[PDB]
Amino acid sequence: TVEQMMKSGEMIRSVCLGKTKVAEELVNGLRESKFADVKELKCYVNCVMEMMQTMKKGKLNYDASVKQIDTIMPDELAGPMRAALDICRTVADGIKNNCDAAYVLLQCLSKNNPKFIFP
Amino acid sequence: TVEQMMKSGEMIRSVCLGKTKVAEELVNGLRESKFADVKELKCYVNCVMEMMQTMKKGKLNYDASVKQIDTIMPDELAGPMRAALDICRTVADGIKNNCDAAYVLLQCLSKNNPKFIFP
Repeated sequence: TVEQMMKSGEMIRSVCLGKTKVAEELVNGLRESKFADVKELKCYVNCVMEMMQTMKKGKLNYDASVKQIDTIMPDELAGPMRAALDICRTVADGIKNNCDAAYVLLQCLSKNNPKFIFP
Repeated sequence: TVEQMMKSGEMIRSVCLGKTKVAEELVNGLRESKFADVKELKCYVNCVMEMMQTMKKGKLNYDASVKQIDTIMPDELAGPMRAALDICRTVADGIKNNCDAAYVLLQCLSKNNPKFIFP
């Protein structure tokens, strides 16, 4: 729902901000298709996906991801997010570095979701 | 840490869902402060607390819980949980039913912790 999405996103942001020592201005940039090749930012994205059960050890879990998407997001955002996850399902496969794998997946989702949003 | 909180949380959720036969929809309501008086849900909470060693025989173990919060939770989540634990330390004292005691503690923690999270 809207309220749950906001609560979850707010909590995940503060946890992953703290863990990855990323600059908050760079995190804000992720909603603006600014995707600089910054290690802390890549790892911030990986932390978010791990807290959402979407990636585990640098690999997408499709079923868990969809379960989380449906559980957290209102339909209006979930639907477009699932459709983008389908297009992007294999884009990060075989990328060894977890933070790099998560970032490649994020870039694809943003490129393929007209209603993209991220904590 | 993130990946251990996630692995641990996921396993413990799975075990306690199976044991208590609670509706997962009600378990999800816990994050929205919907503390329905449902036996399976109260016992789900107790199961999770026992698996995390925070309760034994329907009594809070304070030292073990402080340890547990500090070890499993990301610091950003640990602090607020510790403070809520102090405020709620005695709230379940005297309650004979184990599941009921676990639930009373959980409600108090949720009430006194802006950053509340639970498997």
